[PDB]
Amino acid sequence: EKIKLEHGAGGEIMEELLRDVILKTLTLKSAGGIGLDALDDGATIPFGDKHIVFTIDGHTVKPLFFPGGDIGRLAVSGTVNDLAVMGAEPIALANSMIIGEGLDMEVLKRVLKSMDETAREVPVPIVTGDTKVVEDKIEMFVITAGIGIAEHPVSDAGAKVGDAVLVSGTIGDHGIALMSHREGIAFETELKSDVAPIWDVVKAVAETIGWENIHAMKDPTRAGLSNALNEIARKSNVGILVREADIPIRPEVRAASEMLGISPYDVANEGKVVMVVAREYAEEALEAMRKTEKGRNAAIIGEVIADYRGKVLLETGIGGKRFMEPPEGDPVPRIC
Amino acid sequence: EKIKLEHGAGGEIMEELLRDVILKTLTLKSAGGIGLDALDDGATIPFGDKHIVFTIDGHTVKPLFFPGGDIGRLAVSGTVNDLAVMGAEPIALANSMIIGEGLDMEVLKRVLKSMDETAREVPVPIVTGDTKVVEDKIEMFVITAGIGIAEHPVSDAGAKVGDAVLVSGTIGDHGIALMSHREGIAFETELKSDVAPIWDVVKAVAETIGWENIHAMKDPTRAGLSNALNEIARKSNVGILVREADIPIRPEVRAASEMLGISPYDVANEGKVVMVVAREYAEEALEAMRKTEKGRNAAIIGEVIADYRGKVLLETGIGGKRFMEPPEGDPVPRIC
Ligand SMILES: Nc1ncnc2c1ncn2[C@@H]1O[C@H](COP(=O)(O)OP(=O)(O)NP(=O)(O)O)[C@@H](O)[C@H]1O
Ligand SMILES: Nc1ncnc2c1ncn2[C@@H]1O[C@H](COP(=O)(O)OP(=O)(O)NP(=O)(O)O)[C@@H](O)[C@H]1O
Ligand SMILES: [Mg+2]
Ligand SMILES: [Mg+2]
Ligand SMILES: [Mg+2]
Ligand SMILES: [Mg+2]
Ligand SMILES: [Mg+2]
Ligand SMILES: [Mg+2]
Repeated sequence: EKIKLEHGAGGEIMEELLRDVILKTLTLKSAGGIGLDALDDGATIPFGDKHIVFTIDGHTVKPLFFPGGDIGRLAVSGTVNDLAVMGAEPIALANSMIIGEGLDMEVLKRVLKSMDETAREVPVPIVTGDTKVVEDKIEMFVITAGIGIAEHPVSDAGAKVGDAVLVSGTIGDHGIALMSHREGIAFETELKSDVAPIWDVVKAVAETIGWENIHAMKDPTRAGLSNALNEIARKSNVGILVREADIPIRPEVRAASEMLGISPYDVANEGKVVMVVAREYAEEALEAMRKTEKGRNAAIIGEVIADYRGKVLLETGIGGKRFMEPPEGDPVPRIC
Repeated sequence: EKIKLEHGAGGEIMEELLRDVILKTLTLKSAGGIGLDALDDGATIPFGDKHIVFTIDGHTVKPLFFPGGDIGRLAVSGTVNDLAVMGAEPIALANSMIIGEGLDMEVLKRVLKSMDETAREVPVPIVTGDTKVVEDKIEMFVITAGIGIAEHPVSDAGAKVGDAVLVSGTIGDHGIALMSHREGIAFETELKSDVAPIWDVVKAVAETIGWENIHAMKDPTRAGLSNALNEIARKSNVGILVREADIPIRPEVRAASEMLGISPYDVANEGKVVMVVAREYAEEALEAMRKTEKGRNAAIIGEVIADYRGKVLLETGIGGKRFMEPPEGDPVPRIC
């Protein structure tokens, strides 16, 4: 048996590898809070009356620079976002770089400058790092770890029947923008990735409704909105009913996705949060998101239900329903 | 200008890149304690009356499995050791893996099993991670970040005139074992890497003499003992006088290094600590090391002096002295 590209594609195939190989081989998996067996966006560790949150992502996106972002902005954003969706204020990042021999020095400078600019948006410092250079023809991989502090960690397993399901903005932008760039699809301008840190969006909701009323979050990265909704449903042992017409999709993204033959629900987003909130606080949460720039296109897209546990239903027309199927993998190679 | 293999070799060339490109491009570099500008083994962050310590290393060693270790044992050991030489008890690791398409599943399982076994030695849990798969022909890179807690962080810049300089064991084992394996050099058995976590050694000294009497530490990884001693001297603005005959070198390592034409002082070690301690506590520190298994071959090798600031002197014969020159880079490719 061999490792396949699908094992790195964020869908069912990767999930099976994590359950059957990673979780079964590693034995020391928790430091006292949310640990590896939870397979959540990060881990938590009790510290005083708060919690340290710890997360890591490798970044292998191609090309290194793309419309709306680059591997540097992605490395900072993705790790800040995994902290944010655990309910953690980012306090420090670590920057590992693995660089291909022969890369132009200006490319490294540009990636670093983008990392710094993006970090400054949060704000969060890059306090430690590492540099390796290999003869392999890889250009560059960037691996960021993050530490945050949460007063009240938010899991991906806390959804409750009756809760509202929100997304912080348009769906499909990153993956569709990336594929469009590769394929020479563009409109008046090129479609831009949404890659950005969204701690500001999460914090805005928390300050409005309180952490206790945010029941679940995930950032819909590899394998998309569909993967994120299916995982929350599965982990929370609930069904999720989504009204398809309420999912925000940029018109240019819809058009390009049609031309590409790719579902915008199944591709990574890089500047979004899926949030599940107490029913009575749904409108306040939505308003809090929409008051921010990065959450300006936020929408309530569905609700948590007691049946179809572990499944996601898509409602269309005047009431019809079908399943939103979780992808076997993100269909966009090297999306991340 | 292009990135060269030397930029990843841990010596003067890498150091110049860190000073002239990394530190000059990043602006947010500290979270309140030791930060990026210190270029120390990790960063520190005040938390309550203690300090969170944060570090990261990428691992790109070839081959993945070698005598005495593998990329998994290396990934856990190297990051635990960077925490330990900051004075931090390891509390959590993060495991990023970037895997080449086509790698045999059994290789991944073996690396994970080695990571777990090594983590169990500390003990420290692997609480979070990431998996990416690329089509590039890389086999595997493993990137570990670590969080530790220090009551009293130890810098690489705290050496004081009069202090004793210790090493926790034999010098040159990892780099020389690796090159010997590549070149088919072996004795009755193959030379083994020393790769191992050495938090136990550091902790043993601290429990004996107190953190305040441990003035500086570094693990002598890429570019070796010479690099580590030169960096401590430079950062502390002191000279270091070393008696060459007192540096422990395994007989097989000396022989192999002669055959290879490589200095054992200039190659990475992966199970060692260089420690600078208060003069009056030198013998207690040494005894504490030698009582442990991993520190069984520890030795006092020199002393900190007021002249030759930023330099390292090697004493031979009956008193003669020359400089221990810092390498431009570790001479062993893909050592780490
Ligand atoms: N190689 C690995 N070793 C240990 N834990 C892992 C590894 N790969 C993934 N995990 C864990 O598996 C879970 C799912 O990881 P992952 O899908 O990377 O999360 P994510 O970062 O939120 N999504 P993405 O940004 O697409 O990578 C998390 O709890 C990770 O900590
Ligand atoms: N790409 C990078 N970005 C930010 N900081 C970096 C980067 N590379 C190295 N650093 C910092 O530069 C200093 C020297 O790093 P490094 O030489 O990797 O330390 P080390 O881990 O103790 N030795 P080694 O195990 O051989 O890598 C540390 O303070 C790192 O945090
Ligand atoms: Mg996530
Ligand atoms: Mg992520
Ligand atoms: Mg390093
Ligand atoms: Mg170190
Ligand atoms: Mg290191
Ligand atoms: Mg990940």
